[PDB]
Amino acid sequence: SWPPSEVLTAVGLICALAGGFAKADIEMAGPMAAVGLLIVSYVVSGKSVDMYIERAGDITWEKDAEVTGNSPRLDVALDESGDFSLVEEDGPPMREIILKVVLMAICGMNPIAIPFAAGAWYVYVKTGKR
Repeated sequence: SWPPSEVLTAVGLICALAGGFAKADIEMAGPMAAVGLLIVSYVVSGKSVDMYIERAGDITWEKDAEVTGNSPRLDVALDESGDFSLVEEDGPPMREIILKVVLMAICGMNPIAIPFAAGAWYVYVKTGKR
């Protein structure tokens, strides 16, 4: 149950992780920069496939196809019916979810790596995956 759409979610998260290393973990990094990396890793990890699988295990959302006992899916899409497949229609606003991903991070720790990851995160969410 892992359509090619996985690549879009992979690249997004990977790009964020790459940004996480910006002026960090380079043997010249400060403690703060190291934290910057860890912050990015944390936020990215929360959106990993593994975490999505765990989410599916505890799925409660009636609108989410996974609730029917289907294998975890990434391929968010809008159907002809108007139904948003694998989207929490009854969940928090997408805007708040997108912001949350970024807001969880602290730019003060690494004014480079963090906002770089934020860029990648803004791209990631374009998949519609929450």
